[PDB]
Amino acid sequence: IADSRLLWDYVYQLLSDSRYENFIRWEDKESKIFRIVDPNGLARLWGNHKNRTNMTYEKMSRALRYYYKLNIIRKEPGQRLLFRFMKTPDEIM
DNA sequence: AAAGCCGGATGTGAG
DNA sequence: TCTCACATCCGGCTT
Repeated sequence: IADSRLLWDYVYQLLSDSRYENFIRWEDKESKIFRIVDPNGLARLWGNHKNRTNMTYEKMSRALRYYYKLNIIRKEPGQRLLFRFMKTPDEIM
């Protein structure tokens, strides 16, 4: 968690700690489908994790959208705040 | 309406 | 350096 520096890694570690389920949680752990339960809250954690000021979900969602073309994380269509990891942490590296 | 999601255009700071 | 990995902003589309 603390050693993490990329957004996909930080999101993955929060999804591994049950103390953060009210921010972000698995909906299908095997398929690596997760839901962002608190968009504004998760953005606050991401900004604090990067020692940054004024991090918002609008800006953080843009970073997730860059993962679309890179085949790292894809958004489940038609659903709200439902995303899917396309690669394991090893496949991304 | 108004908020959620999209990708373009550019900035930025670390490596 | 350029590249990388977002960060910042925004108009257009969608819900």
